[PDB]
Amino acid sequence: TNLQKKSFTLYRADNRSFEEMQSKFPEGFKAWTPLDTKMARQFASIFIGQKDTSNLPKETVKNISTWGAKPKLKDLSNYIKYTKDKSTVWVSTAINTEAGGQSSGAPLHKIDMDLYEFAIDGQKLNPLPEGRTKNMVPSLLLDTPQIETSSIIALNHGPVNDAEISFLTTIPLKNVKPHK
Repeated sequence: TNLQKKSFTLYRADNRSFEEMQSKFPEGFKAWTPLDTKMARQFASIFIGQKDTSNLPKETVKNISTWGAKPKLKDLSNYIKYTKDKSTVWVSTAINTEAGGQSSGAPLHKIDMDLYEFAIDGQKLNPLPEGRTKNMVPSLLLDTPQIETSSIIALNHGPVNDAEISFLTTIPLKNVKPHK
């Protein structure tokens, strides 16, 4: 296996002005119900056998607890796949401008990061040098090799090139780059 940062170029389909992102959202992209760096690691920690989902939205923990005591990427992948509502907490992006879901020409934003591709096996965090996902095994994207040490956490699930990267963290305003 290889612990290596993969260069992810994600596209957030959501109407926002770039200067507005500079002014109104100087920290980063905010979801309807946004979560802090801490809450991100509190979220993803569940997959490796942690239940420190404190302060996280009741709607989110509702789903988290109903996955059982052994949640995997697939469980959250399902949650995110079937849920695009307000109480989502995540910022859904795509590794292409296709799966972004542009609401009538909704401006795409180029998120540019270098994230580790991980998978959960027996509640262990293992890197995925082989691919981006394996059918029922989505990838956990971390900026730092360990969940509780990472400031950027995202749940990536898709096909090979149509991967949907759902950030479980406020996307840093340093990683947002202009798009057409």
